[PDB]
Amino acid sequence: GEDYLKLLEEALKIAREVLENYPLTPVMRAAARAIIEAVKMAKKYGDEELIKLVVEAARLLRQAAKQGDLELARQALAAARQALAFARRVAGLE
Repeated sequence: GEDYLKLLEEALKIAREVLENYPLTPVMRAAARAIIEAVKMAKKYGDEELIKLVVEAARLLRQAAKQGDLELARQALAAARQALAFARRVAGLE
C-alpha cells in the first residue's frame, strides 16, 4: 500500500546527504551509516517489520537534519540498530 521501495530509496538519499553535510557531527553520521546498512538488509530479506524500522530510522534522521533536532539522531541510530538486529535474527532463525 506504500511504495516501500520508494521509501527505502529515500532512506538512502537522506542518509548519504547527511554523511556529506555533517562532517563534524558524529551522531548524525553514525545514524546515516546504520541506515545505509539497514536498507541493504531490508532489500536482502524483505521482512515488513525490518523495512518499517529502517523507514522510521530515516524519518527520524530526516527530521534531525531539517529541524536541527540532534536528539532525534540518537533515536534514528537506535531504530537502525534495531533493524540490523532484526535482520541478524532473520538470518539466525530462517
